[PDB]
Amino acid sequence: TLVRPKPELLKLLKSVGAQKDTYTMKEVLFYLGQYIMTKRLYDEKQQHIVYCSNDLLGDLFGVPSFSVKEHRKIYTMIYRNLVV
Amino acid sequence: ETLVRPKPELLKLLKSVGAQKDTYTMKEVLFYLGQYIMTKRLYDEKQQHIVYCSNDLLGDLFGVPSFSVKEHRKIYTMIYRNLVV
Ligand SMILES: Cc1c(Cl)ccc2c(/C=C3\NC(=O)N(Cc4ccc(F)c(F)c4)C3=O)c[nH]c12
Ligand SMILES: Cc1c(Cl)ccc2c(/C=C3\NC(=O)N(Cc4ccc(F)c(F)c4)C3=O)c[nH]c12
Repeated sequence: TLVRPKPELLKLLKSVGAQKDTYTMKEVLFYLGQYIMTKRLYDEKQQHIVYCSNDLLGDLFGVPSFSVKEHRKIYTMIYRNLVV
Repeated sequence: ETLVRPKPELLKLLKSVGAQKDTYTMKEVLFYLGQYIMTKRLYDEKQQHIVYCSNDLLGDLFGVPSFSVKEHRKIYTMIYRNLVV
């Protein structure tokens, strides 16, 4: 069930080492983790919350923060980057 | 920088999530622990700092069921038992 990240996103994934154009969600989210892990964008105290104003990622979601817990919306933000 | 020398145990593991050197810093090994814990999803969905290694090569090499990434000193203890240095 593969996909394609609008120019920006794709340069995001590829910052953390994708090399394709086509990804299942489950496969893409993996790469997001990379971006958030290598970039300590999670909060250290609230360890499920992510913190993005300042970051490229911030833009892509138009939030400056969010929590991975809630899927209902974590997808939204990602569609909004897929040529989907 | 200050490299450190890991046991035969550990090392296997790192090697599973990429790593190469038979020589690594602190900030280097927590890097791969980091990756392992991530890929083999071992933290808790609700409790994100808490990490269940019950069952897994990691826990059998930290000798524990679980543990908090909060306790700072405390992760250090465990880390050591896996260093021939
Ligand atoms: C939300 C979210 C996403 Cl999406 C992706 C990654 C994380 C995440 C990652 C880490 N938290 C942390 O403390 N470390 C350091 C670390 C490494 C090895 C250890 F063994 C260890 F105890 C501690 C991490 O790598 C915390 N929240 C996240
Ligand atoms: C302590 C610790 C260590 Cl050591 C290693 C990994 C983690 C970690 C990993 C994740 N937390 C999370 O919620 N996801 C799913 C996820 C991924 C990308 C997204 F963009 C996203 F919105 C949701 C994760 O992959 C959370 N704490 C950790």
